[PDB]
Amino acid sequence: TAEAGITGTWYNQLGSTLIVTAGADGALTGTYESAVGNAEGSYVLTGRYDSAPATDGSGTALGWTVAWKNNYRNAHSASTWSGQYVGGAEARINTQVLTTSGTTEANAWKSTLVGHDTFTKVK
Repeated sequence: TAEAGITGTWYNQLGSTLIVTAGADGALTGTYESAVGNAEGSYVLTGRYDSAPATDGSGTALGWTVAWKNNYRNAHSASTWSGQYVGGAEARINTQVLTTSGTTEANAWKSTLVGHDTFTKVK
């Protein structure tokens, strides 16, 4: 199931660690530790996934958010990852990521980064 496949620890191409629990009805909850940027220690993660995905070979749509504030740091920023889980022996979460920083209205045009993150079950 996607519930069983998503739940656990994932690692990205930059050295970051996702620890997530997928709930039976579509909740994603957990923590994120980024290896880059204005971040240190773990941050709360919340999101949603399709808890009844297609059975035709398609991936399982999901997304989550992290606000970059914890006890050690506040980067006045939040990232959202949007993507799909692909199961099996070489399981992946393939994502596109938006990172928005709080800005003045004048600087809003440079508020949001776009990137892409690929997560695997092994480091």
